[PDB]
Amino acid sequence: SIVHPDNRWYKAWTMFILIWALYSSFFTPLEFGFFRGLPENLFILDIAGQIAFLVDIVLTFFVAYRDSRTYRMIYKRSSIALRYLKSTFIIDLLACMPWDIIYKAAGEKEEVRYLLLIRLYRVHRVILFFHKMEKDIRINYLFTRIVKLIFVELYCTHTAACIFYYLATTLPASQEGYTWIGSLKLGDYSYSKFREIDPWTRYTTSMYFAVVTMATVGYGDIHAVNMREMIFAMVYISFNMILGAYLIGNMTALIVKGSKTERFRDKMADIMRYMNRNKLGRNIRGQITGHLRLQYESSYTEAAVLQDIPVSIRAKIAQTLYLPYIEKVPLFRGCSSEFINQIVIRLHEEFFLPGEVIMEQGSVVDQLYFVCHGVLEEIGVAVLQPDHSFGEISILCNIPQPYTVRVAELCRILRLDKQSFMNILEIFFHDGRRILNNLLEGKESNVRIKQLESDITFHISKQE
Amino acid sequence: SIVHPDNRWYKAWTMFILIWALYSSFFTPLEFGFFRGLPENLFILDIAGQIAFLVDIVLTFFVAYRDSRTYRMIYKRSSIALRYLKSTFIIDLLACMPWDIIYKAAGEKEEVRYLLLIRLYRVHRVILFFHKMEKDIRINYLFTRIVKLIFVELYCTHTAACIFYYLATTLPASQEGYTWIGSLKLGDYSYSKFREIDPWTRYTTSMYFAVVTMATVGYGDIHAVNMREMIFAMVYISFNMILGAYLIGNMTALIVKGSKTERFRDKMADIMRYMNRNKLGRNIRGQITGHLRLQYESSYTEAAVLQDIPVSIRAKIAQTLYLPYIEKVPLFRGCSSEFINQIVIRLHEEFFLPGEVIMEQGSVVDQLYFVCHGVLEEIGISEEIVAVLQPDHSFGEISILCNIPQPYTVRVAELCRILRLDKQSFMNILEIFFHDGRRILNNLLEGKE
Amino acid sequence: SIVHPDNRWYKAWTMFILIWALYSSFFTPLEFGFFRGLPENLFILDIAGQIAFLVDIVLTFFVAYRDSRTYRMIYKRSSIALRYLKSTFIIDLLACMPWDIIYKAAGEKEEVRYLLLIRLYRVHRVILFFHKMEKDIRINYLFTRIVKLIFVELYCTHTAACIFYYLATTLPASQEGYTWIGSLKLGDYSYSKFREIDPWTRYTTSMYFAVVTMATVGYGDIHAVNMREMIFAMVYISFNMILGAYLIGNMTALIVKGSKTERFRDKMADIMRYMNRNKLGRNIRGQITGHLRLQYESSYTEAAVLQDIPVSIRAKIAQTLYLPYIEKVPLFRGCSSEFINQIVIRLHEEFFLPGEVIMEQGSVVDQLYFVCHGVLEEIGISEEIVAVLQPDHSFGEISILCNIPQPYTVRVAELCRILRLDKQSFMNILEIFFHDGRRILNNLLEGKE
Amino acid sequence: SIVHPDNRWYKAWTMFILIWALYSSFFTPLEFGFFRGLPENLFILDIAGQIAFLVDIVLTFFVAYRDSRTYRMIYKRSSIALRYLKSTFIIDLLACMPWDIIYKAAGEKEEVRYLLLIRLYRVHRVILFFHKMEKDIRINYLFTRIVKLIFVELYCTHTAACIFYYLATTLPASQEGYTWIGSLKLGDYSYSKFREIDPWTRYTTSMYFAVVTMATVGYGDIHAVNMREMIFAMVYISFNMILGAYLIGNMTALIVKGSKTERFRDKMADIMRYMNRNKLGRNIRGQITGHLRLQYESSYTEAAVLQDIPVSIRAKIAQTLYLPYIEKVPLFRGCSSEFINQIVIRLHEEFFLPGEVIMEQGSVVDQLYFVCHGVLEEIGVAVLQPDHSFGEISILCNIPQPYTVRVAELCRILRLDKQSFMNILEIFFHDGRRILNNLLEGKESNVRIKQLESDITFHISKQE
Repeated sequence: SIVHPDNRWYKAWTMFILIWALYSSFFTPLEFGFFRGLPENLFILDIAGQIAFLVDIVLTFFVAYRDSRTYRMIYKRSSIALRYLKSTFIIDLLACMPWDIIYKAAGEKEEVRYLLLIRLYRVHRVILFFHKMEKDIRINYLFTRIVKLIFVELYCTHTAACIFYYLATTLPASQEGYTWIGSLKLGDYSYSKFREIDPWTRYTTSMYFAVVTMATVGYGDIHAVNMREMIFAMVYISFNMILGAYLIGNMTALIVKGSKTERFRDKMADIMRYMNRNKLGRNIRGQITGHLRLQYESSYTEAAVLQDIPVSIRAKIAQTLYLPYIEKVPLFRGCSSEFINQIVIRLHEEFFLPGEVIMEQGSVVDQLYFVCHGVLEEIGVAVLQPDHSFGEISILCNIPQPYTVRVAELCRILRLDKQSFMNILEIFFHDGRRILNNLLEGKESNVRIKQLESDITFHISKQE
Repeated sequence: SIVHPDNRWYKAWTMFILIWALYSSFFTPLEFGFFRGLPENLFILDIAGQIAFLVDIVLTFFVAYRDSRTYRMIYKRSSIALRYLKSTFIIDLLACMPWDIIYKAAGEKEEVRYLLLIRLYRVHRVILFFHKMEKDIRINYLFTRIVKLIFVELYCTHTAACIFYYLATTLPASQEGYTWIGSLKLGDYSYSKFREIDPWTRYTTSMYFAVVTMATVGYGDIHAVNMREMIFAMVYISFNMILGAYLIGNMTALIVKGSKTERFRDKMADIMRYMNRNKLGRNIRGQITGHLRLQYESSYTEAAVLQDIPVSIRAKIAQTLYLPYIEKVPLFRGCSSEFINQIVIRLHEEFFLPGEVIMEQGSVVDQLYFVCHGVLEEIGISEEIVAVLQPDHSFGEISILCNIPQPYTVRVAELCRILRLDKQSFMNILEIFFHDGRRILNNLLEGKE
Repeated sequence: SIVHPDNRWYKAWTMFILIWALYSSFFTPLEFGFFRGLPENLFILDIAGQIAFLVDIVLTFFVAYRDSRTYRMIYKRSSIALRYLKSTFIIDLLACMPWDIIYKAAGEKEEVRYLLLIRLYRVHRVILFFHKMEKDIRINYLFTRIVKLIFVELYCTHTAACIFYYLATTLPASQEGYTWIGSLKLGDYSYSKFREIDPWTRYTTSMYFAVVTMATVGYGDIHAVNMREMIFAMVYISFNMILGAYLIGNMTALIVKGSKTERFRDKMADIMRYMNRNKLGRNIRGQITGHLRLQYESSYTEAAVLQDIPVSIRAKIAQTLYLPYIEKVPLFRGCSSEFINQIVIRLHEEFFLPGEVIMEQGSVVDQLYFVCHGVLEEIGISEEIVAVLQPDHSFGEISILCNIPQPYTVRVAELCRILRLDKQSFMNILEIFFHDGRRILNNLLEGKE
Repeated sequence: SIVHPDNRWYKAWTMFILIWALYSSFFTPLEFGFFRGLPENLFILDIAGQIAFLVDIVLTFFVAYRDSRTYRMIYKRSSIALRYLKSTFIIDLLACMPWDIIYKAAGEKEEVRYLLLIRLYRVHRVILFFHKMEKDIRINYLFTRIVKLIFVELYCTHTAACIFYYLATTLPASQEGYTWIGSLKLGDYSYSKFREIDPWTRYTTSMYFAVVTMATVGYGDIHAVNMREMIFAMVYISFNMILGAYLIGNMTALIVKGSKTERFRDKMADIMRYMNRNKLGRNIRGQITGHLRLQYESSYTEAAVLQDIPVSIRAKIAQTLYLPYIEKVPLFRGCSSEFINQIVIRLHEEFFLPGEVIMEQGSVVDQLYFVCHGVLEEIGVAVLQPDHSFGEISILCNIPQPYTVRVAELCRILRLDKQSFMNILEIFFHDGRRILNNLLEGKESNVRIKQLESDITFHISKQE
C-alpha cells in the first residue's frame, strides 16, 4: 500500500503532523521547566501527540522516497526503509516514548527528564517546511526570510527561557538566594519565593532574560548568579552571537543579492558619476538613457531565459510564439513545414524600442531581421507593419545596407545571422529553391527588392 | 477636475501634507503617551491636522494616477478610486476622525485612545518621499540613505519612548514601585513621583531608555520592571534586531557598490603583476603608472561604461561633443557636413600629461589628432619650438597623408584634451568623398605655406 | 636528512605539535593569571611542553620548504634557514625557554612572568592548520569557518579572562575593594576574599566577564573598578570591535556566495515575467516549471559552469562518461574507435520527467538519443507499447537516417538519463567515415528485423 | 614665488603641519575639558601651533592648485586663491585665533570656549592623509583600512570622553551629586570629589565610558545621570551606530571585494558541487582542473590589462615585448619595419600551459599563432622551439588544420585572426609581396609548408 509523497492525503497528514510538531516545539521546554511531571490533564494531550508521531513513524515505510541524485520515484516498499532507518529513525523513536510516564515510574528521578530534550528535535519539522516554503516561488523572499528568523529566534529565546528557569529550580528552596530569580529585586517587586509566584510571571521574567541577552542589550537587572547559570550564559551568549551574525549576514545577503534594482542603480549612477564629471547637457542625454536602459533590460533577460532549458522545449515555445507570423511574413512566404520550423528554433530575439535606431547606411547587415510586431520606418524608404521582414539586402548582394532603420513603435525584431540563413538553405535545398522562386515573384520593388532577383540566382548556383 | 501629478500646485500641496505628516508622526506618540487628552491650547492644531488629511482624502479623487504596468496615464474619474478603496481607504479615513474628541465625550474611556495608534501610519507619507527622493538620484546616495536610516530610528526611538512612558502611567499612582520610571535612582535624583516631575526630563529619560535599547548598548539604569513593560521590551528589542540588520545591510550595500579607492587597487593589482612577468623596462613603469595616475587621480575610470550606450546614439553624443571642434579647424575649411560628420563618429578621446613625448622626430605616425583644449608646442630637433599649437589646431597631418616621417618632436607643455583619428578610418572617408580629399590637400598646402 | 613536507611521519609529527600547541595555547593564559608559578605536579608537563617546541625548532632545519613564487621544491640544507631566521626565529626560540624556572630562581620577580605572554603566539600553529583546512576544501565551508570563528573567540575570551583575573591579583589582599572581582555581590554570594574562593568558580566568574563583554551584552555585574582594569577593558573592548566585525564579515561572505535558494528565485523571476509578456499557453507553464522543478529540486543548476572547462578536455570528460555507454549499443556494433570517439564528443546531457511525451507519432525528429540509465516504453498509437527501452538502447534512429516520421509515441514511464546527438553532428561524422555509416545501416536492418 | 604641490620641500611642510595637526586633534578636546585656560606652560606650545597654521594659511596662495576636471597644473598665483577662500578659508581662520587668550581677556566667560570646538576640524588634515595613503598602492588595503577605523574611533571616543567630563563639570561643586562622575561608586573607590582627584583618573574613567558605549557593550557602571549627559548620550550612541554600521560595512566590503581568491573559491567549489552530485573519478578531473584554472587566470588578466590605456602605450609595450622574436621568427622572416610594427600592436596574447592541447585535427585555424617562448610538439609532426610560429595552413589553403597542437612546456602563443592577417597585407602590399617571396623560399617541408607555396600565390592574385 505504498503512497506517493505528492499525494494530497499524505500532504495533508504532513501538515497535520506539523501542527503537532509546532505544539511539541513550544511545549516540550515547558515540560523540562515549570512542570516536574504532567499533573492530570496534559497526559491525554501528550499521549495523543505521541501516538500521532508513533503512527507517523509507522506511516513512513509506505511513503515513496526519491533520491536527489537519481531523481527516481521509487515504488518499492521494502527499499523505502533503507533511508529512514539511517537518517532520523533513531532520533525519532526516542521522541515518541512517554518519557514523562517513565519519569513518574522510576522514582521521579530527575536524570530521565534530561533526556526529554531529544523532543526538541521536532522543531526541525517546521524548519523543513520553511525550506519548502522558501522553495515555493509564490511568496516574497523577504517575507519568508524575516518570518524564518523571527521563528528561529522566537524558538531560541523560548527554549533558553524554559531552561534558565530550570537552572534556578535545580537548587533547593533553602538556597534560592544563590539563583538568578530568587535574588531578583526588580523595582519594589521582590521575587523572594519564586517557586510559588504565578507561573506566568516566572516565565515572562525568564523570557525577558533570554530576549535582552539575545539582542546583546543586557540591562543587567536579570543576570547569572551561580556557576550553572554562568555556564549556560556562556553557551547562550556565544550561540546567539553565531546566530546574530547569521541573521545579520542573511539580512545583508538579501539586500546585496537583490540587485536587479541595484543594476538600475549601477547604470543610472555611473552615468551620474560621468555627469558629476561633466554636467553634460541633458536632452540627448536622457533620450539615449531611456533607449539604452529599456533595450538592455529586454535583450539581457531574453538571452538569460532563451539560454537555459533543454532544446526541445525552446523549439516548442519558439514555435508557439515565432512561427505564426513567420509562416506568412512578406520575406518568408510560401515555404514548407520543416523549413519554417528549422529557422524559428534558432532565431535570436533582438527587441528594439519605439524610436530606436537599429542600423544606418553603410552597415553590412549579416543578421536577418523580422518585425514580429509594431510598425517600422526605414528612413534612409520602406515602412514595415507588424508581420514584416527586412535586412536581406546585405546578405546576398553583399553591399552594405543603405537603409537607416528607425522604429515607429514596439518593433519586435528577431535576429538571424547571415551564416545561419545560408545554413538553413543547404539542409533543405528543395525548399530553399521554393522560397527563392517565391522570392523571384512580384516583390521586385527597389534595389533591395528588385535587384534581389539578380542576386537570388547566386544561391541557385550554390544549390544547383 | 482631474489634476496631473506633475502639477506644480499639487506637488507643493503634497509637501503641505508632508510637513503636517512630519508634525503628526512625531506628535501622535506624544498624544498616546504623556497626554491623557489635549487640554486647551493645541486643540486648534489638532482639529486643523485632522482636516488636513481629511481634505487630502477628499481630493485624492481629483488626482491623476498612472499605472506602472501599462505605463499609461489615466485621467478617468471612475477607475481612479478602485485602487484607493482597496489599498488604504480605511486607514486614511480613520486617521482623520478626531479621536481626541470622541475620547473626551465617551466617558473618557482609556481603550478609546488605543485607536489613535493607527495615526502612526502617517509616517508612511514621509517614507514615501524618501523613496521618491531615492528615485530621483540627484543628491549623493550616501547622504539620502543615512538620512533615511537616521529616520526609521529617530521615529522608532521617539515612538518607542512615548509608548514606553505610557506603560508606566498605566499603573495607579500608589503602585509607582512596579514601574520602569517610578523606581529610578539615577545618582542623587530619585524618580519617586514621576508624574509630578516636569514632562521635559520625563521624555528625555524615557528616550534615554529607547536609544540605549535601540543601539543594543543597554546600560541598565532603566529596564522593564513589570509584566507589561517586560513583554513590550522583548517586542521592541526583537523589532530592532531585524531593523538593525536592515540598517547595516543598507550601509554595506552602499560601500560594496561605491565607486571609490576599492576598485583602482585591483587595476594595479594585475598590471603590476604583469610587467614583472613581462620583464619590461623601468621607464615603461613610469609612463603607464603616470597615465594611470593621470587616469586615477582625476578618476577618469569610465570609457567602456560610456561605450555601453550604442554607437547608433554615441554618434549623436560625438556630434554634440566633437563636431563643433572639427568645423573650425582650418584643414577642413569648406568640407561638407556629411564628410565632417563621419570623421566625428570615428573620433576617440585621450589625455596626455605635459612633458611627455607624443611623437618622435623621424618616426612613423599612423594617427590623426586635433586640439580641443590646451596648448601644444611643435618642437624640432638643439630643440627648437617650430610652432605653437593653440586650441583648434591640427597636427600629424603630414605623416598620414604624405607618408613622410614627422620632422618635429611635438612635446606636451600643458595637459591637452586631444581627439584621435586613425589612418584606415581616414582613408575610408577619403575614398567616399574624393572631392573633400582634394580640398583637404589644398587646405593643407594653403595652411602650411 | 632533508624531510619532505608530504611525509606521513612528518605530517603526523606536526599534529603532535598541534595537539601540544592547543594545550599550550589554553594553558599559557592560565599560567600568566591564576598561577604565580606551577608548584609541583604539572612541572613535568611544563618541561615536556617547552622541549616539544624546542625539538621542533631543532628539526625545522631538517624540513623541506617550497617557494610559492617559483613553485619549485627546495631540498637545500643552507638556503632553508634564511626564511626561518628572518620570519619567526626569536619568537619561537623564546617560547621554549622555561620562563617558569627562571622566575622561580631570579628572586621570584613579577616582571619576569610578563615575557611568558609571548607564548600566546603558539595559537598561530592552530590557526595555520585552520588555514590549511581551508585550503583543502573537503569539508563543508560553512562548518570550518564557524569552527574558526569559534576559535579566535574561544581563545580570545579565555585569554582575556585569565589576563583580567591577573589584573585583580596585582593589588594586595587589603585592597580587594578596588578590584573587579573583590567587590562582587552576585546575589547572596559575596566575593569578599576572592583569592580564598575555589579557582574553579573564579575562572568561570572571570570568563563570565569575558563573554558578556566580547558579545557586547555587558550585563553590568562585573566591570572595571580600577585604573588598570579600566585601561585594559577599553583595549579588550576595542579589540573585539574590529574582531567582531571580522566575524560577521566572514559569516555574510559565506551567505552571499552560498549556492542556495537565493539564486533559483532569480531564475523564476525573469522567466515568469516573460511568458506573461509572451502570452504563451498555460500548458507551456506546466512543462517549463516541471523541468525547472526537475532542475531545481535536484539542484541540477550547472551546465555552463561545467562548460567552463575547455572542449579540449571536456572530450576527455565525455569519453570518461559517455564512451562506455556508446560502445555496447547494438547500432554501433563493430564501429571503429575514432568514429565512436567523435560521436561522444558531440553528445549532450538532458533529463526527462516520467509521463512526458518526448516525441509524437508522425512528427519530424532531428535528434538522436541513447539510453544510459532508466527504462523507456515505445508506445504506438489505442496506445500499444511496441517496445521497451532498457538501458543501453537506441531510439529515434529511423527518423534521422531514413527521413521518415516517427510511428511510435515513446513516453517516459521512469526518469531516464538520456544522451543526445544532433542531426548535422551525425551527418558530418557519417561523411568522414563512409564505411562506418554503411555498417550502421546494416546494424539497423539486423537490429530491427 | 609659486611652488609646485609636488615639490619635496612643500611635501615635507605638509607632513610637518600634519604632526602639528595630529597634536591639535588630540589636544584641543583636552582644552575644552579639564583645562579652563592654559595655566602657564601650554601657552608657548599652543601659540607655536597657531603661528604654524597662521604661516600655513599664508603659504597657501602660492601653492599651485590643480582642478580635478581640467587636470591642468596652474602656475597663476592670483588664480590660486579662488578655490581656497571658498573651500576651507573661513573654517581655518577661526582655528588660528588664540581663543584661549581672548577667553582669558573676556572675563573668563565660558561661552567663548564653546567656539574652540572649531579646532576639532584639524583632524580632517590627517584623514586626507589616510585618503592619500589609501591612494598610494604600496601598502596593503587591509592594513590602511584597519588603521583608519582604529584612528577614526580612537579620535571619536577620545573627543567623546573630553566632552563628557565637561558635561559633569558644567555643574557646580555643590550639585556634583547629579553628575555621571560625582555619583560614581566603582567598587570601593568613591569618585566623591571628582574635581580634585588626579587628572589621569578622571580622564581614563571618561575614556572608559566612551569606549564601552561605542562598542555597544554598556556595562552601566558609568552612565548618564543628568539631562545634559542624557542628551549627549543621545547623540553619541546614535552617532556610534552610524559609524558602527560604517565600520561593519567597510569590513565586509573588503571581504566581499577581495574575491580574486574568492574567484578561485568559485571555480573549485562549483566543480565541487558538480562532484558532490557525481563523485567523478578524479584523475582526468584534476588534470583538466589544473589546465583550465591556470590558462583561465592568465588569459583573463591579460585581456583586462591589454584592454585599457591609450593605444600608443599598448603599441610601445607590445613592441618592447613581442617585436624581438617576431622580427626573425621562422614564419615571419625578412620583413620590413612598418610590417612587423603593424602586426604586433594588434596581436592578442593567448598563453597555453605546459601539456595543454591547443587545437586538434579538423579545426579551421582562423587565428594565426606564434610561439614566443617554450617548445611545442604538434603530435597530429612539427616541433616548435621558442621563437617559432604556426597555424597558417588553414588561413590560406582553407583546409582545416590536421595538426593536434600539444605543448611541451611554457608555450607562449600570440593570437592573430586570419581576418587580421589579410588586413595587414593589403595596407602594405609592397612588404606583403616580400614576406610571401621569403615564404616561397626554402621552407617547403610538407603540406603546411610545401603546399604553402601553391596557396601563397593566392594572395599574389589578391595583391596584383
